[PDB]
Amino acid sequence: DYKDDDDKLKPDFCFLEEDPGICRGYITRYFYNNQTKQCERFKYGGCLGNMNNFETLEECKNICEDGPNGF
Repeated sequence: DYKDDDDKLKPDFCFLEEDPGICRGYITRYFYNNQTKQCERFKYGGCLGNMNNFETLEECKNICEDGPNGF
């Protein structure tokens, strides 16, 4: 229902573990890893996968890190 309000409406999917997919294509993607509360470079399968699968760190940051409030 709705989104994780309160937390300045932040994308919970960002805190979602990294998910490359099935096809071990690997494309050096990025994801917000809670392990380091930041965007970490993780491999990316393709086909399947998940949400937390950015292509650029700044992209994973703008969405996750959400520097400029929104994004």
